[PDB]
Amino acid sequence: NDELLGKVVSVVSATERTEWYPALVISPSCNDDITVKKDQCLVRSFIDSKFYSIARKDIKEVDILNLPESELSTKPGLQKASIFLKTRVVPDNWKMDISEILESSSSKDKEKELDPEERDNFLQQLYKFMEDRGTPINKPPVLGYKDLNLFKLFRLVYHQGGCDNIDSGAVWKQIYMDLGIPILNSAASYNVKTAYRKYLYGFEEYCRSANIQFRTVHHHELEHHHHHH
Repeated sequence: NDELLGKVVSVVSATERTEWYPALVISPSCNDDITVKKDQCLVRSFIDSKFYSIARKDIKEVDILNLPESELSTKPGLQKASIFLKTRVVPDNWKMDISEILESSSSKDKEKELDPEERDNFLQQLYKFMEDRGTPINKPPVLGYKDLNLFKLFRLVYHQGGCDNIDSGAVWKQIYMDLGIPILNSAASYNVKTAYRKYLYGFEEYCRSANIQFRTVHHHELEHHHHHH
């Protein structure tokens, strides 16, 4: 059923396929202390361990919410999975207050074409996933004393080719500037880099590793603007 998609999988209790605990296949680049070996995968258990390295032999991928509720409800790990997943891995079913996420997030009613529905989805997914990885939103997206439109920064960076494609501090500056937040000084360059790197690092890592973010912007050798030296 493909574990490697970065979805929820069953991590069994080594021998018991009966009792297992679901986890999410994630990038081991999110965890510096755990490191992945070729036979193992990096899974985040929403129910138990936030980062653990387990061999793919002990991992049987499954769509937890696809399984019968009688099965789920009898095994707490499977049940909570059903609960946890329905609110963060399925399209319509993603629900958290979009206004708690930013402020209001302008999700009142939508502008087609001009506004990407992906924004709301992304904010929602990131907020859910932020909490379950042990690096939750302890501070809301505000940057430079004002509301930080998280998806704008994502879109902006993505428009620069992606953060994997960002080599210049000028870009972090430019993305921060596009939000309309006063760049002030280099501390704000720090701010924006920190923001993207803590809030979006998971999706970033996955996005850049699975080749989603990649544009001609960073497909060059020489620059048109020689860097200040």
